[PDB]
Amino acid sequence: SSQTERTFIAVKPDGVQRGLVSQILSRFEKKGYKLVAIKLVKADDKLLEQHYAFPKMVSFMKSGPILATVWEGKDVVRQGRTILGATNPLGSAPGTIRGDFGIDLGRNVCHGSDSVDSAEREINLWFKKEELVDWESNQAKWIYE
Amino acid sequence: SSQTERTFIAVKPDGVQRGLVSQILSRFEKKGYKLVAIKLVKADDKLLEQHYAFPKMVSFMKSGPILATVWEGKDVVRQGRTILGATNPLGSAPGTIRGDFGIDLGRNVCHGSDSVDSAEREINLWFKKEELVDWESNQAKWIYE
Amino acid sequence: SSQTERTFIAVKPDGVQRGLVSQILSRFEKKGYKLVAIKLVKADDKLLEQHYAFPKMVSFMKSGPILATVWEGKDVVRQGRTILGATNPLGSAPGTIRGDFGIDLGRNVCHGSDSVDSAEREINLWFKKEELVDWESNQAKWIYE
Amino acid sequence: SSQTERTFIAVKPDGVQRGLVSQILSRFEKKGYKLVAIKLVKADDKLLEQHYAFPKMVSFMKSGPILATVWEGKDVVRQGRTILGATNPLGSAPGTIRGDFGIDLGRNVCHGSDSVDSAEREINLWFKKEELVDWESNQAKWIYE
Amino acid sequence: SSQTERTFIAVKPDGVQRGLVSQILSRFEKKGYKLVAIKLVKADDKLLEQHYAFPKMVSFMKSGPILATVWEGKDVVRQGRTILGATNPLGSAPGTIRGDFGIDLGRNVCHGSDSVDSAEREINLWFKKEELVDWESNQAKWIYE
Amino acid sequence: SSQTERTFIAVKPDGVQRGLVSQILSRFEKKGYKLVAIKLVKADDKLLEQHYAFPKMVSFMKSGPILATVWEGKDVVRQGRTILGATNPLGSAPGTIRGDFGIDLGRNVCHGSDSVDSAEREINLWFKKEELVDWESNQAKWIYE
Repeated sequence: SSQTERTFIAVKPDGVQRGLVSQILSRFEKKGYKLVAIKLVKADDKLLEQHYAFPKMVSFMKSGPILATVWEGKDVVRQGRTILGATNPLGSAPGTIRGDFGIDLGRNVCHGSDSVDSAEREINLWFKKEELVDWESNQAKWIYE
Repeated sequence: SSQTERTFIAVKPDGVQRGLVSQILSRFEKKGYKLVAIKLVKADDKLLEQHYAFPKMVSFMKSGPILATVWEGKDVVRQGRTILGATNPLGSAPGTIRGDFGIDLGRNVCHGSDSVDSAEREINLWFKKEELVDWESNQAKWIYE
Repeated sequence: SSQTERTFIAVKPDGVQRGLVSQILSRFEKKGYKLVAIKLVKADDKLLEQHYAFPKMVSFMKSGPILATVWEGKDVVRQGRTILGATNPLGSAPGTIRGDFGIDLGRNVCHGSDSVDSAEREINLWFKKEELVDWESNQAKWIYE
Repeated sequence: SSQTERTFIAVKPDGVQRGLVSQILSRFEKKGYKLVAIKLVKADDKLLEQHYAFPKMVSFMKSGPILATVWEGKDVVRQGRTILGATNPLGSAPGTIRGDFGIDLGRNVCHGSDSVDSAEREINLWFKKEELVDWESNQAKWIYE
Repeated sequence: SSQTERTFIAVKPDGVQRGLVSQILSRFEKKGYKLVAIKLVKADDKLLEQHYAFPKMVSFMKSGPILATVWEGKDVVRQGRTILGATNPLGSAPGTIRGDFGIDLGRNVCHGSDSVDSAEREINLWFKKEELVDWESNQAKWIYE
Repeated sequence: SSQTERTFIAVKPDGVQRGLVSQILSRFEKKGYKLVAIKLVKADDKLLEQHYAFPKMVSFMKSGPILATVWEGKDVVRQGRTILGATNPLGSAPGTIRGDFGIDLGRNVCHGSDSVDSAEREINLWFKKEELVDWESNQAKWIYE
């Protein structure tokens, strides 16, 4: 079946500085989703201005390292957006990453993709194809029909 | 007061294989609900065809053991359904068992009852009356008016 | 910026007896909110009849100690109400304090303020101005734009 | 390989009343051990006097229900004793069930077996052979050489 | 029985700034111990020089607020020291507060008393007798013989 | 001060398949240690035979992906070994990664370095110097004297 959908989930640098890394990675791991690539990176002037295809928002993203990850699994993009919660923390629900950890729209802990098309372009910017792993998750057989 | 409502909450065998047992039992324990019976059981051809009163769904349920439990407490049936979340994981909310751990409608980790009438028939199938314990939960006095 | 909003969050004595203290304080701590004062107190006939500006509800509140706290941060009042969840536990959602731990409207584990005006009057009743601490939360710079 | 060792782990009725069930079952589940049977039971005058092969200790054990479980896996008996910690809570280490949750030798939350011989006799008393499930844990292949 | 022993457990200001409050309070709550008083306080030149009955250590303790608490229960002082772990984090064991959260002897997250005599003098300095609550913990009957 | 010590902590492929990633990364994050690089990688015949400077142990390490990480902080190497616990799971203590999650010497969930010299050589094999990030951890000032 086509359960090879992959979204891009990155922990913004507030996230990272605040210590929320392992915590955020939980919600994905335990849902049954598949970590497929991951790196820590200080964002580039280029890398960035190409991403967000706000003069102050720039040097925020540069101001810390960023945990860039990629997660494979069915409906992972929408489920990702779900797990993160409303983009403005002040209206995302508890249980979600934004609603558990965030307050400011501007410091909203992480980013996820909003479309299969969004994700795919986003991943290929942030990672080369060599960098991405595929294995079968042992749990696959029990996770999916 | 009539706070003797009892629902049937079973961890389907994905649940069990996936390691989600103690985890699922938390959400009930800590809500204040009362474990009242529990067993691990490999489901029967009979036991099953009588339960679900899909040719492939059968041998799924047989394919692992099942944690059958019974939980007493006020509005426990509806609260159970609430705690488990939407039956299709892809639209149940985070904070719920299905939304935290599940992806596939077909592998949706556990089952709960949908009616007082559902539960009561369900329990009496899955357990004999001798097997069910009653004690007073120490916490009762602080849980309820 | 005016992110000095402060709500009053108290753990009712069910909360306290039931062991939910550290647990409830988590949801606030980890959201990024700032503990600003805290005490354990057995509620007064006076202190109370002035608060709730039900003959049985009185001696409930007297029947255990109460954890009174104050939390500073942006939109903290509404976010507090959000974190606690619907006041009737039987309709508050999982992920919230009431939906995770509560069943009875009458034993709903904690109280939070419903207005900036509510909170401010509530705090000044429950604490003197000397008792309240201000420090800058180290995490402030990463929590807020 | 002979990784079919099984110990008996029961949550004493303090444990149960105190809400420690799911919590205790975690430490076993997540270690990789295999739940193999489980029931809730109010202890019998007979069942008991045969177990502990103290006049006040009797009616303690009768005073609540007991969660009896059986767990399969390599070196499970000794690892069980390890996870529970020193039998006197006041000298068991944190990280263990007794050191995390217990204070009184007399209220030490749970019991585990001390020998393969202890366990086997203990299980056959507490359960019939029909009641015990075997399945292969999906995780087995990744847990063991 | 004399299970009225009380130790003083304070979260140093690293602890507080670092977000470890609720977390630290867990280990005590869930062990079965009784919160008996608590306040947030910026430490005094006087209050301090009287406590520690190092010129740089002074203005560290002043540099944040401090969570002062008092906890009642049997052998609570020694069990407190146990839960905190070795005073130098680099040799305290995991499972303890210092071994889970700490690295530097100088930033060792919290303080606990080392003697019944230590504690009692320490509490009376840090709190007045009015400020301390006694209630019976509901769980007492299940915690103690 | 020289608190720039860095150890290599990798989650072996049991770890990864078993879902222990976020979980393992916690113990490091929350201790105050600094993630400094991270990648997911399927191990190479070359990369490996050069690492372990057992014919069956080879194709085990190849049989899944591996989470390679690097963590900076004082005494991080020894504290790493501490957090992981005894290399044989059957004698590591609870609270440690090996004692919480592991049973078999051969499937012991993760690897850590045993020396500053071990680590440094290990990191330079597993990562290029470009791949490693340095930022100051916001929490540094509160973590260290």
